[PDB]
Amino acid sequence: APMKLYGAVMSWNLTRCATALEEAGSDYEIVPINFATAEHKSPEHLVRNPFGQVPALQDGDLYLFESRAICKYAARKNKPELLREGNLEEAAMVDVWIEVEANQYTAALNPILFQVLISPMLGGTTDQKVVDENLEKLKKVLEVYEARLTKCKYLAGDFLSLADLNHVSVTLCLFATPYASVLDAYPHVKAWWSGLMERPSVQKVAALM
Amino acid sequence: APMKLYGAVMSWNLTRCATALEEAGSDYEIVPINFATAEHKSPEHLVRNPFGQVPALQDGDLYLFESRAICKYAARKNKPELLREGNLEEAAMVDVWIEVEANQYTAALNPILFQVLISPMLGGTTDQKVVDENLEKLKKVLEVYEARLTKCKYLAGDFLSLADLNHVSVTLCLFATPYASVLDAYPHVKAWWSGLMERPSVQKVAALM
Repeated sequence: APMKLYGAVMSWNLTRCATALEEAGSDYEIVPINFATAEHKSPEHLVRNPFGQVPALQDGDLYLFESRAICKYAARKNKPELLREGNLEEAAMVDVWIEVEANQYTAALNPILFQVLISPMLGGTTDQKVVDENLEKLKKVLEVYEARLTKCKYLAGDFLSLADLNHVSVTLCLFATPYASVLDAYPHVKAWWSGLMERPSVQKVAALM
Repeated sequence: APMKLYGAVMSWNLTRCATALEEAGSDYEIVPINFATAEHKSPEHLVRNPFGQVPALQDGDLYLFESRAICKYAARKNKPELLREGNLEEAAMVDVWIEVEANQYTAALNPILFQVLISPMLGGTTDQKVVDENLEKLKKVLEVYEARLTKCKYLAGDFLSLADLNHVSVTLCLFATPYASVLDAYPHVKAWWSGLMERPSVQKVAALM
């Protein structure tokens, strides 16, 4: 009955899946994968993800991988309204913004979250060089989000969709560091992020970390 | 009035859309964008793509950007069979592989295409180091594609889907480098490519280049 989500809760890619599963109201549980013992590279795991990585989802005998693919499925199966399937124009927007998150927002955030967050916990120091330039890249993205959110309640339009939830796992991480002050320069992105932060699904996900 | 695909035929992100538009029998028209004139950063283009990039698609009054989203749109609008909409398990399978193209296949192929094809065109030289390194990363993906293609007729199952088509533009470019031979060690992957190559849709985009 419950779908098994494979991966350690410390990965923001698995929590991207947890966000959608929590919102669609899916029956699921997490199964941690230890990287220390190369568990992700075991034969049992390779039948779930041939590329040997997490996340991986199992629904009965159905195996899925790639966080964003796992996300569309949980909505597609439990809360399709998050995909606006049925309305062509609306569904097109959700896709447009699901791609922007991956190719724009997160792409600028990734270098940052590592320097400011992962690197130090592994015993390293933060490279300001990298942080500074990526903050510029992200800055230009937030200006667009700012205009977008001035005209629309949410990213895909006046409704919540997968485009929105897909941004929480990385943003929650950003919000745990002193760089959360970059959102203050964009009132609408800020308001938007607060609205999302109220949702129980988001609070649970934040709790998983 | 035909759809408008904005951008130069030269970019494979642009032609990725053409492949989808072609196969869906979409009535479209290519509208070049000259970067030399910062035309992509013109206020006119900024209405089509807030990020000032190509491709951008116009359908009457609808405006879409980000290639893989434009692709889903044309398929959903003119050929929903490519998405396998009505089958939860099949649609999920399509999504998984649409991500694999972007996150594994083209992730390894892009660096090589820039070095071998773009760099020299601009007036530079190919850095073999990055060609060999990414060539290694690619083989690891190919051996998994090989395994998949033995079990299934196509990537998402025994049916052609957008997942397959989305690999057209970049692979087409690979077949324009001395590296097109890598596929020879991967029989099912090679057969799969040859099967696709015989479609008029891929023959039309190849012509566009």
